[PDB]
Amino acid sequence: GSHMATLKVIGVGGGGNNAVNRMIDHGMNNVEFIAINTDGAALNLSKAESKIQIGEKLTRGLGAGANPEIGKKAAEESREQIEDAIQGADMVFVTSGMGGGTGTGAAPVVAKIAKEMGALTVGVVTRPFSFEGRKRQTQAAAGVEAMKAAVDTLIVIPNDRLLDIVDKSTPMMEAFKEADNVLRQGVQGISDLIAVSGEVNLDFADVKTIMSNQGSALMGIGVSSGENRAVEAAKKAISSPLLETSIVGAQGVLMNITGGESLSLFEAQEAADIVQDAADEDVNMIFGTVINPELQDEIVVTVIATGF
Ligand SMILES: Nc1nc2c(ncn2[C@@H]2O[C@H](COP(=O)(O)OP(=O)(O)O)[C@@H](O)[C@H]2O)c(=O)[nH]1
Ligand SMILES: [K+]
Repeated sequence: GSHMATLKVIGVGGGGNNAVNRMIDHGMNNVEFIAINTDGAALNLSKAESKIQIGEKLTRGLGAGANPEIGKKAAEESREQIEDAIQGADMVFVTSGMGGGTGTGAAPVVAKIAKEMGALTVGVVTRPFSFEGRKRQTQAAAGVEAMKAAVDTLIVIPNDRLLDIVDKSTPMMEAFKEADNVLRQGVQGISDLIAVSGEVNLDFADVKTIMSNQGSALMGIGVSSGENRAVEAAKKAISSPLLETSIVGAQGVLMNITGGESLSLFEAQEAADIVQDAADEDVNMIFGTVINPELQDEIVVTVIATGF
């Protein structure tokens, strides 16, 4: 009868595994985590239930030393181990920091395997800070292009955008958590969509329609209360300052609105218009509604945007 979607989040390389570690700390049920690295010492500290050391013959348990070809060969030589860990997933999020050796080279191989295994495959990757220099940025760009060829949808977070949301004292780790929220809240928004039946119900097949073989994507969530809550939640959903791909130009959108018994038709249209006017395109919308009576004055808008 009913379908149960298996979501897996895969961290590849140092930055991706720290995202996984921090997401596990935050708490994420129903999602399964996989940690993939050449660096055996970092893998030893991973909180992920499923750990895969790749490239031990190539690196002797060290990182890739910024050589993406070593990350790529390490992933290819552990293909069977990667397939075994993914097998059964309906959706896979591959998160990695681009510009080093393991993420840049291995993350596109992991994404390709996930897609070959039948999983809807989303990449969420960072680009390096400009202060890391041009060779790092150029390697990262080759990684991004390789990711884009391997995934169904790709979200790119330029680390330079973190400098737009900090003050001179913000701990680096606090900035990194802001970047993690892009992946965490996207995963959580899909999980929630999949676990609850809506009054206007969207399910994993709608996620597939909007994300499959699409390229660049935006995933966002917004929460507001009071008057203008619908407009404010929709603006929050689509307005992250950390994204390379904004909502502008979107041609397909999956939008789900969750609220209490007070959720009004009028405000549902307001939220939908905010998104479609922001896109500045004729948006093919997949619209859903959930009534959670536990919510009183709160409204949550979830947006997945593709078709750029
Ligand atoms: N936002 C963020 N970026 C990171 C993090 N760790 C590393 N990076 C970035 O990701 C790039 C690659 O670093 P790393 O993942 O350790 O390299 P690799 O393990 O050899 O692939 C760096 O050049 C940084 O720009 C992190 O925790 N958060
Ligand atoms: K549903």
